[PDB]
Amino acid sequence: KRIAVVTGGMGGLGEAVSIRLNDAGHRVVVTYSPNNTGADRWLTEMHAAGREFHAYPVDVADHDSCQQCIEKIVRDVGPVDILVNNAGITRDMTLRKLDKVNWDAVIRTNLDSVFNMTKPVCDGMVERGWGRIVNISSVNGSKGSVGQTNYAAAKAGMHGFTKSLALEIARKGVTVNTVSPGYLATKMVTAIPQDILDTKILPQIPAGRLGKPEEVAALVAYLCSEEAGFVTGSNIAINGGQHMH
Amino acid sequence: KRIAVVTGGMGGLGEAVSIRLNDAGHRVVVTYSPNNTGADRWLTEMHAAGREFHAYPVDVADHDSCQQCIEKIVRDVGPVDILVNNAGITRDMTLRKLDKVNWDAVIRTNLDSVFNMTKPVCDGMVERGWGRIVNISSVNGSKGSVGQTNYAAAKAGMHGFTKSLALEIARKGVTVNTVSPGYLATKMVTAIPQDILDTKILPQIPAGRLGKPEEVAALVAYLCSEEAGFVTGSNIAINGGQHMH
Amino acid sequence: KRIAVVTGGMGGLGEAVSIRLNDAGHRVVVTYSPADRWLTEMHAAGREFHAYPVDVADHDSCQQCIEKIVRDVGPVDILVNNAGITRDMTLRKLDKVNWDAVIRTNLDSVFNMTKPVCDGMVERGWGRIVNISSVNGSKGSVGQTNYAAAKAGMHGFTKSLALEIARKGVTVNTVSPGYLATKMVTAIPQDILDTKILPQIPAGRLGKPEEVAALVAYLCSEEAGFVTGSNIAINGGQHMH
Amino acid sequence: KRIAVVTGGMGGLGEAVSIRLNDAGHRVVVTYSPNNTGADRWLTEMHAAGREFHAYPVDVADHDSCQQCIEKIVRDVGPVDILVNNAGITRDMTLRKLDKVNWDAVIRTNLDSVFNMTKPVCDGMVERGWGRIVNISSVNGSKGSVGQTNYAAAKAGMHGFTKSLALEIARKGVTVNTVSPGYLATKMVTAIPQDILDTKILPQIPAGRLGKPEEVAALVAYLCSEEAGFVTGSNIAINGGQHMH
Ligand SMILES: NC(=O)c1ccc[n+]([C@@H]2O[C@H](COP(=O)([O-])OP(=O)(O)OC[C@H]3O[C@@H](n4cnc5c(N)ncnc54)[C@H](OP(=O)(O)O)[C@@H]3O)[C@@H](O)[C@H]2O)c1
Ligand SMILES: NC(=O)c1ccc[n+]([C@@H]2O[C@H](COP(=O)([O-])OP(=O)(O)OC[C@H]3O[C@@H](n4cnc5c(N)ncnc54)[C@H](OP(=O)(O)O)[C@@H]3O)[C@@H](O)[C@H]2O)c1
Repeated sequence: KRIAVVTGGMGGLGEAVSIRLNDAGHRVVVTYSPNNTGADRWLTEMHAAGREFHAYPVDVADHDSCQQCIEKIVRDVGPVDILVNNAGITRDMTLRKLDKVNWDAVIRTNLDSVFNMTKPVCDGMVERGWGRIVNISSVNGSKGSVGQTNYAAAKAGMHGFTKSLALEIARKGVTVNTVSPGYLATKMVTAIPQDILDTKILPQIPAGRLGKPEEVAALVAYLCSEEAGFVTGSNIAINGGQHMH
Repeated sequence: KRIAVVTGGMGGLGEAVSIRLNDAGHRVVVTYSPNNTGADRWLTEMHAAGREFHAYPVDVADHDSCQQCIEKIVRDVGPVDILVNNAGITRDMTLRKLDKVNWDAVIRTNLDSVFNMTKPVCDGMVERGWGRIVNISSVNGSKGSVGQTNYAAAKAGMHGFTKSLALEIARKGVTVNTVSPGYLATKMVTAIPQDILDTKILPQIPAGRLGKPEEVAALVAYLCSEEAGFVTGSNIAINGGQHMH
Repeated sequence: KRIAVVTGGMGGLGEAVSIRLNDAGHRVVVTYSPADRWLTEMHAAGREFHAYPVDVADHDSCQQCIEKIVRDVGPVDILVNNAGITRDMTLRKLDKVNWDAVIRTNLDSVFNMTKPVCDGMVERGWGRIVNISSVNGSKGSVGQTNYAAAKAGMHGFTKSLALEIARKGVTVNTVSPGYLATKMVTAIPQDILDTKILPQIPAGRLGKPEEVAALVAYLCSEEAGFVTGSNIAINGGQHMH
Repeated sequence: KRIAVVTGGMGGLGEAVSIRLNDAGHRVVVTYSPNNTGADRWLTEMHAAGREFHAYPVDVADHDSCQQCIEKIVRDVGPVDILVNNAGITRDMTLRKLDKVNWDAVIRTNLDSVFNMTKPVCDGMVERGWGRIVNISSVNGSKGSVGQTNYAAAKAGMHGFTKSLALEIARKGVTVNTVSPGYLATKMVTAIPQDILDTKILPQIPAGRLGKPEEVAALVAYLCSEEAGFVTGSNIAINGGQHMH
């Protein structure tokens, strides 16, 4: 089996990605953040639903934390074949209100994380002549959003990274792609009051519904498959038609 | 079982798509150009390999030809759930040398075809609340190419169609997407002398190899699957890194 | 002077482009669908144009028009492909006649008008071709499978041609406008503009045809020689990518 | 007269921008970095060629440095109407060899700078109902580049910032746009030896020549003009056809 690492693999989209990659026959390793005290309960729950994951702590905003995390995974589980950079946060405020701490938290967590997690896995992928790296961006990287100068900068920057790295390692059988989801039915979105969902969110989506986390997971599984080896440097929109270009 | 129509389904990329959709479980119908003299021989060969197709003649440049073809498919096989607009030609000439006849041949065959074949299938898909339309473009629609003012205009036009149609019918469970392949190992390209392939074509492709038509077919199958419902109005690049944006 | 041709140059956006290019120092020629009142009015205002009737969907009409222009004025340095129509209808109801009318008028015209001027530009080592597209080519629009196909196709043409002739000092670019304050848009009642159109535009107003004309004048200038194969959005933020 | 601030205003492209904005009738203030010991000499040189500039020190990677710089400019010169975020560096290394120091240097200098410089000028532009913000990206943000996971991430991130801010403040008469140059005839590009220029650089450029810094300056001046008020959230390519999409 291919070994896959999914950052934020216990969160909304992350769990759906982890579940799908497991179901596709990959051996899945998730990370959990310093704020996450529920790793044991999550592992037990996942096993109750028939699935075995490995879990390791990491701070994706810290270079050394990432290096050490990957070192342990290679030691305990094995060489990393697939990396899904899914960890990310929001700190939404208009530029007028936005302070440096909240600019920084988003750039460091959402963009530095791509450098920090991808650098320690690439050499092995290249050496073996096979790898898949998938970066989870956002429709808001593509179109921008009010309150998201920080988030859009980070998420658009992710795709700049995708393209440069794709060029460096495409010849070695490693693909690097960006996935840009629209609104998904994760906890923080399904919690939105119905009046706002009906008048402000759903009318932006031609499909007329939220995307399922499982649908984004399916796209990630496709990119991670043996038959997706000719797709590289791309940014795939999965947004119900919310944005087209 | 979903019923799929694949235009240009009997050779090159079309054949690969038709095989993949069949193996995905769909009932596949192919179109062939009216003066294609090998339809029965193709069906025999495919049936000898365990695949049961239907095949109908059509001129995709002719509006009435297309309407009537779909009517026969509906009568004989059943309602069309999936359409892959794959038929197309090249008539490469720099603008300096390009004539109106060859401008028209490419616009009519490559762009008018999308209107001609899609119009007769959409109402049924909308009525039933499910459909998939996949338009096959080219990397050259994205980046342009010398000698292809006609082909790039047609192929870029196809994606304009994709986006407008996607908006009209998204809310009714029908997706419309464009797939843009780079260099593929179809008969016309593998016929390239090996030294020309190595010195002139491969250096344009970071992957360092031609794409397999089966790889493109796999992407089309993903888009046609039940789990790709939140992808619409998109243009997915499958080009080994030849073009990024 | 450079000589400029503006198709559809006597009304709407075309008129604003024609005026701006004249005022930039170009000798301007306009085309119209089958002009003295407009020509005389422009003359009174200190602007000398030539006007020719042309069917931009018809290849021979375009070739013959360009012949007259080279005779009467001189070789064409600048071409703005602005002529275009809409025939809006959802795919369900759109007939072949109205698909064709839009592809032929909006897309074939680019081939028909550009082919007869490009060789001269290349021979001389300088030229400017500007294709007027639409935001709706970039984003799609309901009832515009035809219009978006034609307008997106225009930019495929831009990119291929740009590659053919960049080395010889000719640039080819697309301009994609949003909502403009032309006659048929300003005829919209203010209540409908305020509640239906303006909320789509972050700028909160219609674009002026003169603003689009200024961008076209920039592209046609001596200092825009390193811009080619591009699609420039001028839409008040209505679409970004 | 409008007051313009050009970061990196004494460097290759920045000087050209500064000269053109002055010639267009604006009052131009340049910044100079901590490592620049030539401000006095540059001001003298510029005045000997007929132009009066103001110059202030700043470290664009440092939020407080930029806030203080802007305070001084407003005190000494006047409120800022036009901001050109032109300062940027390269630290080119493949991801395999790229260390965190050089990742950070490029993200903080090239992307954090857009937040650090733009935040302190935006309120005033909004208050007066007129402003122009122009962010200098790169063709390599659009296409990616080998050795530039850092630079392309930063440069693509700049445009994410552009789009989100443009949405926040378009209604207030302020525009925000990205300009993405190709190869320019600045000191370090013209220094490249002739064999590499001829075989590696120029063949990537359909125009067959380097871009003049003055050409990019012309575009920036256009964007800063009173007539460009309906252009916002855009990314304008000025690259001699090197990349198209
Ligand atoms: N939901 C949507 O509609 C949507 C749309 C577009 C894009 N996205 C993207 O989807 C991704 C996942 O977010 P989500 O929607 O699933 O929200 P979420 O449940 O809040 O997940 C965010 C994940 O980020 C991880 N994380 C944050 N900071 C971290 C750090 N310093 N170190 C390690 N891990 C860290 C968290 O790990 P722990 O759980 O261990 O704390 C968490 O699993 C994000 O990149 C987001 O930008 C979501
Ligand atoms: N030349 C090209 O081909 C090309 C192509 C695409 C994009 N660009 C972009 O154009 C911009 C200008 O670069 P250039 O080509 O003109 O090269 P350059 O002469 O090296 O200019 C870079 C400028 O950045 C300033 N700078 C760097 N770090 C700084 C800091 N920490 N604080 C304040 N200022 C700082 C420098 O200021 P001092 O001079 O005061 O030290 C300098 O003027 C960059 O953003 C670059 O990415 C250039």
